[PDB]
This record gives sequence, C-alpha cells and structure tokens, in this order.
Amino acid sequence: TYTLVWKVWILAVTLYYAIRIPLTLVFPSLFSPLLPLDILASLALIADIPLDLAFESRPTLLAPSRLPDLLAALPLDLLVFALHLPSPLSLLSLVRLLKLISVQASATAILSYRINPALLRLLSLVGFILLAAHGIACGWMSLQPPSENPAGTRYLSAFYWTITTLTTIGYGDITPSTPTQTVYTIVIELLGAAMYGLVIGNIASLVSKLDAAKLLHRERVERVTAFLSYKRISPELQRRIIEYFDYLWETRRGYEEREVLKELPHPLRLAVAMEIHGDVIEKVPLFKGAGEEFIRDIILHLEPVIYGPGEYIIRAGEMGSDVYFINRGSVEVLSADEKTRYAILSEGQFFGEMALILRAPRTATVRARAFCDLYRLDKETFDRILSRYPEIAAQIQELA
Amino acid sequence: TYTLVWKVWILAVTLYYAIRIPLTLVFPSLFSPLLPLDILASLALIADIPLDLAFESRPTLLAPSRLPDLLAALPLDLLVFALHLPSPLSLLSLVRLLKLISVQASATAILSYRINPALLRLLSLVGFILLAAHGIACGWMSLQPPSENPAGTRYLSAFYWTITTLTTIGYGDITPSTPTQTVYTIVIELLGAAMYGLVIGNIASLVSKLDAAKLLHRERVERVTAFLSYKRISPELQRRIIEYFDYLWETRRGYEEREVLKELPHPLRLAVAMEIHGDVIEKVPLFKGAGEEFIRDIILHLEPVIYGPGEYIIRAGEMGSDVYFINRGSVEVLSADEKTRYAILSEGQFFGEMALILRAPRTATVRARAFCDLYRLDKETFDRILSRYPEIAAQIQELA
Amino acid sequence: TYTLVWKVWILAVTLYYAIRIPLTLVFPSLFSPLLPLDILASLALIADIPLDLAFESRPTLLAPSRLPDLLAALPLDLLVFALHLPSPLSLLSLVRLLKLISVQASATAILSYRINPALLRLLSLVGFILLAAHGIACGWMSLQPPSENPAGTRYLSAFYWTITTLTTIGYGDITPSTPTQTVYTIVIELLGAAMYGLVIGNIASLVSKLDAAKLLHRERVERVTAFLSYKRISPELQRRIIEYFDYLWETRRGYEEREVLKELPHPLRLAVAMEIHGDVIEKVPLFKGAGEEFIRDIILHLEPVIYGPGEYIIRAGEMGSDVYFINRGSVEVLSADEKTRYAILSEGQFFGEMALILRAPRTATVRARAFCDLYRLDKETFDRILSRYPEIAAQIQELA
Amino acid sequence: TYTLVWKVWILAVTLYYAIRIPLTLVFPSLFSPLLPLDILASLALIADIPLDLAFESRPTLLAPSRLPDLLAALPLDLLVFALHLPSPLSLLSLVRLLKLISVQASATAILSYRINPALLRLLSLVGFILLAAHGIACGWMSLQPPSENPAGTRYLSAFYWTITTLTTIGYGDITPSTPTQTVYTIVIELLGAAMYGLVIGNIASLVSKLDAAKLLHRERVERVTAFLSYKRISPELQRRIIEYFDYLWETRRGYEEREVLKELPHPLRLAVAMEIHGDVIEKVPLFKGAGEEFIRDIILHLEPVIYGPGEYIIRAGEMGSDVYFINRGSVEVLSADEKTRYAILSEGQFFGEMALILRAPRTATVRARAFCDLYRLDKETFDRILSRYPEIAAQIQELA
Ligand SMILES: Nc1ncnc2c1ncn2[C@@H]1O[C@@H]2COP(=O)(O)O[C@H]2[C@H]1O
Ligand SMILES: Nc1ncnc2c1ncn2[C@@H]1O[C@@H]2COP(=O)(O)O[C@H]2[C@H]1O
Ligand SMILES: Nc1ncnc2c1ncn2[C@@H]1O[C@@H]2COP(=O)(O)O[C@H]2[C@H]1O
Ligand SMILES: Nc1ncnc2c1ncn2[C@@H]1O[C@@H]2COP(=O)(O)O[C@H]2[C@H]1O
Repeated sequence: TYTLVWKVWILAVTLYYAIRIPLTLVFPSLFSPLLPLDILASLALIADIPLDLAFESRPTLLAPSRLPDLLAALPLDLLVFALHLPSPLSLLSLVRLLKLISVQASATAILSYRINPALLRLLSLVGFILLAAHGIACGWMSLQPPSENPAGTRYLSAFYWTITTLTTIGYGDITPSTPTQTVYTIVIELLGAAMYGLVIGNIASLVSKLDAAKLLHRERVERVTAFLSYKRISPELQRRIIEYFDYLWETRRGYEEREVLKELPHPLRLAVAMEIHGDVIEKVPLFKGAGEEFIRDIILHLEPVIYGPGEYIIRAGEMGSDVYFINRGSVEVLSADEKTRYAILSEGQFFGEMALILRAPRTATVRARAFCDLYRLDKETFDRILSRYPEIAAQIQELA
Repeated sequence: TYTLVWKVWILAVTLYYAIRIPLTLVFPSLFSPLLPLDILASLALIADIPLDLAFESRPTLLAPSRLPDLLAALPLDLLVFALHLPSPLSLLSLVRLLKLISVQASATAILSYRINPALLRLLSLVGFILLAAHGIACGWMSLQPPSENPAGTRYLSAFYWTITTLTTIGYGDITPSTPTQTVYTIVIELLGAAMYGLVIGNIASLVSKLDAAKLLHRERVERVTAFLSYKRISPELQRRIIEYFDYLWETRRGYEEREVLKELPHPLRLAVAMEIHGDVIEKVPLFKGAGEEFIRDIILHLEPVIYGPGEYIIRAGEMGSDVYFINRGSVEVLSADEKTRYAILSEGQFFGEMALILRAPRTATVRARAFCDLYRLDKETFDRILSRYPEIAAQIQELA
Repeated sequence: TYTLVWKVWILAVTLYYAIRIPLTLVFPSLFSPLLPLDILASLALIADIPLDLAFESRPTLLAPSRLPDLLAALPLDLLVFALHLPSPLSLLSLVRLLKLISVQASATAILSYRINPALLRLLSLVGFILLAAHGIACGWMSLQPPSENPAGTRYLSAFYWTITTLTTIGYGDITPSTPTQTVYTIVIELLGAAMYGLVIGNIASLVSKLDAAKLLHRERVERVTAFLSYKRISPELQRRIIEYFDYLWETRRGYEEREVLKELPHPLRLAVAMEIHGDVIEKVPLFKGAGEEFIRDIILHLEPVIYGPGEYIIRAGEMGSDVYFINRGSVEVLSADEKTRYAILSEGQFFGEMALILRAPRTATVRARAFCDLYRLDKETFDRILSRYPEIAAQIQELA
Repeated sequence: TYTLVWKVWILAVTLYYAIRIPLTLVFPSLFSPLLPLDILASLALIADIPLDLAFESRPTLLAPSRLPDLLAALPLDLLVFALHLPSPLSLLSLVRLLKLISVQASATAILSYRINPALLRLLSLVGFILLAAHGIACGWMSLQPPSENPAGTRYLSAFYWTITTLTTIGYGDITPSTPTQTVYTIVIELLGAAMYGLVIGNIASLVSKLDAAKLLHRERVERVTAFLSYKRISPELQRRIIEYFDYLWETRRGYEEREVLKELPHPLRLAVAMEIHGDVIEKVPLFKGAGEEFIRDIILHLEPVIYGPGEYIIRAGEMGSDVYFINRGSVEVLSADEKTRYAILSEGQFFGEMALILRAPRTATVRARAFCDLYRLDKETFDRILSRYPEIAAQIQELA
C-alpha cells in the first residue's frame, strides 16, 4: 500500500530535517546549497497534515493529538535561515522537529505487529538518542570559541564529546572552559544520565522477558520436585515425573492443553477439536451411523491425558468405564497375565469401546509403549450426551 | 480546597529552605537580606504542626510519624545564623530539612491518583537528587580553599563537579586536592553511585510495566499458536484464530468479558449487565409480559461469545437449544441449502427463540456476516430460571 | 538467646579479620601490636566449627557445606605473619576470609524474617563491596612504589582510587603507571563493573516490587474501565464502579475476601469466619436454639458482598430468597413506595429472615445508606444445610 | 558421549581463532609459527559442517540456520595471511568468527538443563564481551602510530583502554589523538555502553528471580494479614495464622498440595497418591478385603488438610461424617469432657472410621498435638465411590 511508502518518505524527510536544522544553525552557509531540498521537504510536510485525516479512523484539529503535526508544518526554518535573524530567536527553527514524535507514533503503529514492542521501544529510543547526540554536538560547536579548524574536525570533536558524555564514560579530555559551556555541560550530563538510564531500563525489560516459557516450566518443575521431596517420594517416581516434564517441554513447551483450549471461543475451540480428532471418532463402529451433532458433542468432551512409557492405561479385570483415543504414541494390548501381547495400537486408533455400552470387566490389559497423548471419554459423560440423543441411545442399546 | 493550596505553599517553603540553608552556610552574608522571608517561612512551619492533626483521620505526637515535622519546626537555623557559631555546630541548621520527607509524603498522597505511582516515585527521586546536588555543591565549596572568585562561578564549578560525580561521568577535570576533600569525594562518589542506581532501577521498573496488556496478549497468542503447531493444525484455521485474536485486541485489548465481569460485585455486575442488554431481552415476544425479577435473572445468565466472519452459529435441522442476542455485528439467516438468504439481523436483534419453548429442529441456518459479539442463553439454564417463576412458565407453556 | 549473640560476636571477629589481614599484608609492623586480639579472635573461630553441629538440625564434615568454616579456622594468618615468608605465599593468609560466606549465611538466616529478602541481599552486597574495596585498596598499595608518605595518606589515596573505579566514575587522576598496576587495574575494572551491575540489579529488583498491591489494583481498574468503555457503559455507572474500587482500595487494599479466605486451611478459615460473624448468627431468632454444629455449617457458607451508596439490596414485592447480615455500614428499610422509612439497621444487625422460612414476597424495600459490607445466605444453601439437621428443620417448620 | 567432546573441541578451536585472527592481523609475523595449528584447526572446521546433519533431528543447507557454519568454514584466513594482501581486504579474515554464534547455540543446548538459562545467557554474554574486548584492543593497536614498544606492552595498553571504555569507567589517560582513532573511539564507546547495559539487564533479570518462592509466600502472608487486620481479627488468631504460614514455609516452601498435584497427569498423580498413602488405606479394617480398584478410587479422593497445635479435629457428640488419616504429626483422642486422654495416634494411623458406616455422634474428641498433616475423606464422597462397587457396599453394610 502506497500510504505506508508515504509514511516512510516522511520518515526520511523528518530525519533530513533533524540532521540539517542544527547543522545549519551552526553552519549558515549550508542553507542555500540544500535549499531546493528544503522547499521539497517542507512541501511534503504541508502535504501530510490534511492527508491522515482520511485515515485516523479507517478532523479533531483542536485536540492535543495532531497538534505537533501542524506546529511542525509551519515554514519557520525557511524564514529563520533567510532572515539570518539572531540566534536566540533563530532557535525557533527547531520547532519543525516536533514531527519526530508523530513519526515515532506512525512507525510504532506500522511495526506494532512484526516486532516485539519492547524491542521497538528500545530501537526508537536508540534512534532518538542518536539524533539528540547530533543536536547536542551542534550546540557544543555553537558554544565553542571561533577557530580555523575545518568544519568536519569540529563536528567530529563535538560528537566525540557528546558521545563521551551521554555514555557516561567521561574521559574528560574535552571539557567546558567557560561558564556557559559549564552550564551546557551540566544540562547535557543530566540528559545523558537520563538517556543511559532509559537505555539500561529498556534493555533490562527486554531481557527479563526472553525465557518466559522456560522459566515458567522451571519454576513448575522445582515446585513439584520440592513438594515431592517433602512427601518423601521415592527417587524412581521422581525420575519418572522429571522425564514426564522433559517430554512436556520438548513437545509443547510445557503448555497445558486444558488451559490453552480455554483461551479460544466456543466456535474456534470446536473447530480445533474437530481438526485434532479428525475421523478418529467418526470411524468408531459404536456410533458410525451417528449424526454430526452427536459427533460434535462427543468431540467437545474428550479429555487429554499423557501416559508415560510402560504405564498401565487399562488392567484386565478392572471395572473400567472409559474409552481411549490415541492421538500420539502407541500402546500394547496384553493378556491378563501380560505374558503375551494381543496387539499394538498406534496413532489414530482407539480402545476401550466395550466399557461405554456394557458394564463388564476389562477384557485385556493396555500398557503404553512410550509417551502417549491420549483422549479419555468417561461413560458418565457419554451417558450425559446420550441423554439428549434418544435415537443414538436406541442404536447403542440395540448394539448392546 | 484551600488545604491543598496550603500544602503547596509548604512545598514552596521547604524548597526555599533546602536551597537557602546550605547556601547561607557557605555564604553567611546571604542571611540578613533574606531574613524577612525566613521569619515568614518559619512561621508557616510552626503553623503546620498543629494543623494536620485535624486531617490525619478525616495527635499521636509520641509516634515516629509527625516527629520529622516537629523536629523540623524548631527555629535552629535562625539561632545558628544569628550566633555565627562555629561550623561543626552550625551544621545543625540543616535539621529543618527533615520537613522534606513529610512534604514528599503529602505530595505522594495528593498525587497518588492522577499519577502512576512508579512515575511519582521517579519524579520524587529526581527532585531529591537535585536538592542533594545543591547541598553537595555547597559542601564542596565549604571545603574549597579561599579565593577571590565570584560566588556565582564558585557555585557553578561546585555544581559542575557534583553533577559530574553523581551521574558517574567523571571527567576528572575537578578533583579533590586535600585529604578532607578526598574523604568528601569518596562519600559523594558512593552516594552518587547509589542515587544513579536508584534512578536506573526506577526507570527500569517504570518501563517494564508499560506494555502489560500488549505483552499479555502476545504471550497468549504465542502460547496458542505454538500449541496448535504441535497439534499439526492446518494453517487456514490458524489464520482464522490469529485474526480472531487481532479482533479481540483491536476491540477490547484482549480482555475476557467472563473474567472482567467477575471483578465486579453482584450489584454492579447486575447494573452493567442491565446496561449492556438494554431492552434487548425486554423486547422479546416470548416473555414481553414477564416481571423485572425474571428479566434480571435472565440477564445475569447470558454468556458472551464471539463468532468470526462466515462462522455458522446455527445450521438448519440441528437439534438446537439456544437463543442468541446480537450485541454487535450482524448475521444472515439462510435457507437449509444456503442458496437463498431469508434475512439479515443486526445489533440489538435476536434469533433462536423457538428452541427455548419447543424442542424442534432449527428452522433455518444462521451464519455470521463478520465478527459478531453475541450472547447465548441455554435452554437448560432457561428451564432452571423458569423453575422459580411458575407464572412465566405457565405463560410460555400457553404460548407453546 | 545467647547463641545469636555468639553469631554476632563471630560477625565482629570476621569483620576484624577482613579489615586486618590485607592491612597487615601491606603493613607488617601492624602484626605484633594486634597479636593479643588475633589469638583471641582465632580461638573464637576454632570454638565455632564444633558448635554449630549441635544446631544444624535443631556432622556432615565431608560435605561442601561447613568446608569454608573449617578451611577458615586454620591458623594460616599467624604462621604467614610470623614467618614473614614471601608475599606470593603470604597471600594464603587470606584463606581465613572464607568465613565471610558462612557468616553471611548465618546473618541471612537470623534476619530472614524481620527484613525483606531483597533488601537483605542488597545490604549484604553493599557490605561485601565495602570489604572488597578495602582489600583492593590494600592490593593497590602493595603494587605502589615505595615512598615516605604516611600510611594514612597512602591508604586514603588507594581507597579513593578503588572507590573511583568500582563506582565507574573514573576521574583518572590516579592511574596505573606500570604493567603490573595496569593488569591489576584491568582486573579491578572488570570486578567493579560486575559489582556495580549487581548493585543496580538488586536495586531494580527491590524497587520493582514496592507497589505490588497498588499496581495490581490499578491494572484491575484500568482493565475494567477499558472493557466498560468498549461496551459503551454510561459514565454514571462507570463513576459508581470507580468509587467502588476506591472504597475497596481504601478499606482493604483491593483484596477479594473470597480469594483471601481460600488461602487458609479449613480449621483456620472456620476460626476466622466464627470470629468475624461473632454472635450475629447466634442472635437470630430463627435459629436461637440451634446447636453449634449447625451454626458452624451456616457460618462457613456466608458469602461476602459489598453494596454501594443508595443501591437497592431488597425491593418490596420481589420474590426474594436471601437473608443478609450487616458486617459494616448501614441500610434503611423503606416502604414499598419508598416515601417513608420504616427503620435503619446498622453493623451487627440482619434482615431478610422471612425469605428463609416462607416463600412470600419481600415485605419492604432495603437500600444501602453507604458502602455496606454484607453477608448473603441463599435459601438453596440454607435448605442444603437443613437437609443434615432434621431437628433444626422441624424447629424452623414449626416456626413457619 | 564423544559427540559432546567433539563440540567442546570445536569450542576450543573457535576460541583459538577468535584470539589469533585479530592478533595476527596486528602482528603478521605470528602467522607462520602457528600455521601447523591453523591447518589443524581449519580441518576440524571443515570436518564439522557435514557432521551435525546426522544430529539435527536425532540437510537444510539453503536455510539461514547452518549458514554461519559453512560461511565460517571457508579457508579465507589462510589466503588473507598468505597473500599479505591489503588490510581493507584483509579484514575478511574475520569471517571465520561467525562460528561463534553456532558454538554459542551448541553450548546453550548442551548446558540448557544443568544451568539456569538466565545465568547461561549472562555467562555467554561475558565470554562474548571478553572476546570482543580482545578484538577491539587489536583494532586500537591497528590504528596506533608505529613505535618501538614491545608487542606485549602495546597489547596491554590497548586492552587497558578497551576495558576502561567498555566498563564506562573512562579514566581518559589513553585517548584518541587522530580523527580515525576518534571515530573508532566513538564506535567503541557506543558498543561498550550497549554491552554494559546488556550486562546490567542480564544481572537484573537474574537477581529479580532468585527469591520467587519466598517473595510469593511473603506477598501471600501480607495479603492475608492486611485483610484480617481490616476484619478486626483478634491478635491471638492472627498469631496462630502467622505460625501456620511459618510451618507451611519451613516444611514445603508454602506450596499448596491441592495445586501441586493438579500439575501432574492422572497416571502420575495416581502413582504419587498411592506412594504417599502407602498401606494406610489398605490397613483399615473397614475395607481390608476391598479390591485394588476401590483402593485407587478412594486414594484419588483424599483431601489434604493441616491442623495447628491444639486445634480440635473432632469433638465428642458432633454429628460428624469424615474419616481422617494421619500423614504427619500426632493427635490425642480425649474423653467427651477432655479430662482424660484415651489414646495418642501418630503418623500412619487413622481415626473417624465409624462416621463412614454409621451416622452416629462422634464417640470421642480428637485434638492435634502439633501441626498435623492429615487426609480427610467425606462420607458423601465415600458413598459416591461405593455407588460403583456394589460388593464393597454390601460388605460395609454387613459390617454395619
Ligand atoms: N485382540 C485385540 N486386538 C486389539 N484390541 C483388543 C483386542 N482384544 C481386546 N482389545 C482392546 O483392549 C481393550 C481393553 O479394555 P476393553 O475390554 O474395555 O476393550 C478392549 C479392546 O478395546
Ligand atoms: N424469515 C425469517 N426472518 C428472520 N428470522 C428468521 C426467519 N426464519 C427463521 N428465523 C430465525 O432463524 C432461527 C433459526 O433457529 P430457530 O428455528 O430456533 O429460530 C429461527 C428464527 O430466530
Ligand atoms: N418494621 C421493620 N423494622 C425493621 N426491619 C423490618 C421491618 N419491616 C420489615 N423489616 C425487614 O425488611 C426485610 C425485607 O425483606 P423481608 O420481607 O424478607 O424481611 C424484612 C425484615 O427483615
Ligand atoms: N479407645 C480409643 N483408642 C483409640 N481411638 C479411639 C478410641 N476411642 C475412640 N477412638 C477414635 O476416636 C474417633 C472419634 O470419632 P469416631 O466416633 O467417629 O471414631 C473414633 C475412633 O476413630
């Protein structure tokens, strides 16, 4: 979109002015050579203040917002330079630099999504500090005694001084020699201390948030381990729990499915649940013929559970009541004595369907081959769901 | 209220003393010219210590509170200056400056609401640092060898030194030349390091809290996106969820209605719910004649839900049971084959009323035109509510 | 307890050694004058390593813990000073200073309750930095060329240099002149940068936690206000909600009773609930004769609710079901037309008792005079409680 | 595993290059003496870029990942040194140093578990800063005027300058004398300010997280104490609650069992619950003969509760319904008048079994000897469990 290109162009124009205005205040002879750009740049500025009125909600000129735009659109710089009027009034040429805050707001709004906000604020602060350093170096030159030194070396020395002061390094090889330079130095010292404190605070804020997920996982694991140590839990079970948390981190950054899915609204939660359990519940022979309404109601009630390697999901002879769907990993179905393996079931398969229709003991043992992500449906909830689908209840009773 | 103006006046008086007392300790000749203000200022102080006793709960003189007020109300400064007594005892003139902490407490209490507390602490620290810098410059002058330099240049040099030290820039063009100046320099170096660390910590605390809502939204979105990536969700559904979160941010800063309304007490929650659902439930033909008690009970149980563009709220033939109220956005009511559009419903309208009275299949499909903020009422909860209003139950049964 | 006094004495002894050992390494002549204290101090140290074995669980000598104690109990300093052996081996005299970490652990454990842990860590760091500054000044003197300067001025200059370096101020009036002094300066510069970064981090951590309750209240209020602004809530209701939050802050720091009471175990929660509702439920005529078991069961189920000024708690003719207990504030009981006031009820009184026994409409309107802290008991929960006390149910039915 | 040893070897090789390359750029004569190591080191690098392809998922050469590895595997350094080609093109020899970020990633991945991530980032930053300081000192030497000074003293002076600048101490005894040195100084000043801000931010982040559990406990206790102070709770009950929180901290760091056990999945939660309640529920005479299924169902529903010293768990004559299992601490069973002690029960014992079968009043009072960790089973939940085990219900009814 060309409007963003216009905003980038105005970024360039305001940077042009932030560079040129103090550098022209210290070197008046620089005015006329760059005059054809100045009229070009100022025109662009007068082009902007009516433009964004068509985008602010895609005319509150009396509000504090849009005040720096119009205040910085006045051709004060041209008049000040042309009139060669005295410096104490010439300083009003800087009023155009108030466009900087509006340009910062625009850049923040057009980079508010691709860039971390803390990093965006840090980068904006760094750019502002570089521009302020340029301005402060120009002021330092303006207070320096006249000399035959080339303008480039003068600017280099002033920028060296201002960087030495703002960074608080303070070599002191360049120091104020006059009372006005001393007052200016005091002001710049306070400003540099504030700017460097802002830099440090922004960096601290940025870096304190980097490992949020990993630090949350670590605090969770330490809490659990300390509590289990208090309860005198044996180290084997503690090792199994530690490796469970290792699995949870390496697979899904320690996030709980139960808590993540609550952050979605019901239509999106239903879409996600239908996506994850794709055809796994619509391939079950118990309710192949069921309507999609019953399928949706079943899908919304599946509870995620993770079983570790070798953990028993079902033991033969237990008065079980739950059916399980394998979302990831694999399980072995074993005899009641576990001396022989009836089957291996893998991702996309299911077991325990008999518990939903009958109330009989479990036919065979089920044991996880490794870390299995499974979904559990309780017969209590299955009956609750059947309570509102009499046709499906009749179908399943006929099957039973 | 004039009491706040009195507190501002005492702010001015304590700033007057914090400036004058060390500057008089270094320039005794400054005493008499400002004497008519001093008696004016000290009187104001003796006017204060009985005054706030009428406001402290709107007389605990033995408590640590109100101790700095009375301790700083003693006319020690006048006696010390008048007696021209020796400097080691003259330093007791500074006891009046203990009013500063009480004035800071007062300013914090009268600006505790309009101003962010972290920013308020930062500003108080900055003011304290400026006053301390003035005092330290006065001490530096007090340890300097006598000279014919004008008092203004002496103060400027001392303030330059103390600012250079406190900001930790340390040019070193002004350095202690005597052992007493060296001890003073060491003390001031430690104090300046502590003050600048306090400044940096306050700035870091302030800036780490700026984007709390945006950072919470970002961490939520990253958690959800990472989890959906683990579940191998298709990118179309991920895009729909991302645009849902974009809508949630751009409309309501990512806040959950369900969680915001829990932070209000029941009377205020009821007032808010009655305000939002204004006449939308009192215009429904199903219960036009119902009493306001039933209306309130219904209003408290409406559940907010957001549907994205093109999402199906109701599909024809479904065994639906919920009525929906459109709080924002618009929906289209479509035929069972969706090849024709029966109607468009907008903000303030409702659909699905038949499900509450009957138990019949849905007559027509309902699909969101865009992001719709809707309120859902389940027939289970509607029946729960009807259980306590037999007259309304009879009315609705007669309608059915 | 005298054991804490012993630990304070050993604090004094370890500070004595941390001062003396480097100062004796630079001034050997200081050894013999303080020898009678040294044997006194070292004896105290050899007295400690068997003592705390009786307190460590109120003998794991092979563990890393208690290793610095025994390692710092060896009389190495006495031998090094007496042998006047060469400096590269004389540096082993510093091994006694390893008592510092054990003394820091002891001080942290005996001040872990009266003092904020972050402030405790900051103070420990500051003390360690002062001791390290003393040691570094001694090293700087040890690398300085011999001179006739008095020892006091030499120490003052070295301490000035080390404070100037550690605080990163860096005047540079004292600088290394030799390669060994340059290497030492580099090491001390890195150490000072690390120490000052530690100071800044500790201060930032301390100050970022100061206003936790106030910042939580502010973020809550901003969230609620922003959400209500999105919902287009009228400014009058917003003002009422703002003043409700103001009341909540000024009374109880914004804490929710419902959430605070969940942080207590059941016996303590019951004790607190019995304390708050003291005789208010045991004075009700409905169940004066009830046993204390029923009283406890009733007391555990009272729900706190806050009503704002002028809010209607009960309106005449409503099909109400709740009884209310006034814990603070006062309410007015008014006629059905509100044109006359039947009564005013205050702290410790109750209203709405008829709703529990009968099912009749409310006899009169109840309206809050100001912010009232009330407790609500629902007839549904009252019936649940009566279900387990048949005698009390019979009593209340006889009353009805 | 030898692969980790290979990664450590490549750590050594990349450190070798990061040291040698700039030091050879400033001292070309250093090239040939270390040439037999260079060919040895570069070979190792060309050995790596095919190796990790077998481990990246235990070949995406077009991705940004693995780009620095191949870019840093080119023998550019050998050619640049052998060709003695001009310095502006010789600077390309540094391209090999891009191996540093890959080595940092590898070290982070192989130390991501034993080391706190914040501390790991801080240590990596410190190492990077030391290497950068070496490089910057080499650049400073490269811009220095030729002199007869020994290379060691030149390097020492350059390293002194760069450490003085990066730490922001800034003595200023060594300062740029030429415009190119001034530009280099400005760049290094900005880089050092950024690096020191990074150090401070990392330290602040690290130290702000140290006392997370203790600070959470303190904020909990302050919240509870403030709320109880508002409710005008008597100081005796407040003292009992404070000592309860002291017990909770000293035993289990203030963690709630109810919340810790929710962070485990159902199989691990069941394993932990079976471990804690080991034989305590399988020794009860009420259900000695019960199957392990009923035992598991009972075990999952035990609620933890802590009773303070002297607190009454059961009072004689109460219409109680709960059985209690002593996990830690001890209780006394006392007569109805409490004038005699029937028994003392300790860890691993139980009381209140009669309430589960009968509905009779409590036979005797039970009072905690000290802080008791107990588990409560309610008859309501016991009946819920019995509802699914008819055989056990028949057994317990026969016992009753
Ligand atoms: N031969 C088999 N092959 C595969 N799965 C089986 C086999 N026998 C039993 N199962 C599954 O093992 C489950 C154990 O619990 P159920 O008896 O409830 O339901 C059983 C089936 O889902
Ligand atoms: N012609 C129509 N115009 C507007 N709304 C309709 C029309 N026909 C059906 N509806 C609404 O569409 C809803 C679909 O669900 P119901 O059958 O429960 O209730 C239906 C009405 O609320
Ligand atoms: N004359 C009165 N004086 C005090 N309280 C009253 C009076 N009349 C009614 N009430 C109280 O007002 C309440 C309004 O609700 P109820 O009818 O449930 O119960 C009523 C009593 O608790
Ligand atoms: N003599 C006793 N010795 C040990 N425990 C007892 C004794 N008498 C009663 N109890 C226990 O005290 C409990 C008090 O509550 P119950 O009557 O429910 O169950 C009682 C038994 O568990």
